[PDB]
Amino acid sequence: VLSEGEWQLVLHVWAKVEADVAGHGQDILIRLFKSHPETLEKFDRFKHLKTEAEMKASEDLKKVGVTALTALGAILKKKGHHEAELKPLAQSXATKHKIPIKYLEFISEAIIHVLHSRHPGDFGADAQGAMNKALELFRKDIAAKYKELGYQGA
Ligand code: HEM
Repeated sequence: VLSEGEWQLVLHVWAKVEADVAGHGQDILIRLFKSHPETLEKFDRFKHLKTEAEMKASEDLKKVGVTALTALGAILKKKGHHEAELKPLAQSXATKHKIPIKYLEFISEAIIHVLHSRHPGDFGADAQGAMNKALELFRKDIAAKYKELGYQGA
């Protein structure tokens, strides 16, 4: 759905994410919670984590962020051919954690913010646009799968 060059921009900056997945995952979750604190209500085990320091010191939080970014990394590496990887995640999101699509918009914003804050030399305008399209496609395809399951995502 993207150009091949756009996918290389997405996977180039993703290679920089992979140099430190746990750190990126902490930054991305903490950014999400800062910008949209209503998202923290979905994480029953992280409600007692009151400061950014406490969140960064939580191996639980750190593990969740690695799982979530590993899943996204696997999907991004498919270059759009991700229906097999996306269905189980849609099933989990839709019928277990109950994540509205807007929350995936929020965490997509967090991802764009953290990656540009850490790798501006690897994440200019063209690369942000590529990743934005990639995350858009992830979100749209997952929302289709939500409907398929009988949840509309809001
Ligand atoms: C790029 C977007 C996201 C990806 C790829 C992702 C992926 C994952 C994966 C793979 C898991 C563990 C497996 C599973 O539960 O099926 C997980 C767990 C979870 N996700 Fe995410 N997720 C994303 C965004 C979000 C958002 C925005 C929220 C809520 C605001 C959320 C809430 C949760 C919760 C509560 C869990 C359970 C954590 C635990 O193990 O205790 N996720 N996510």
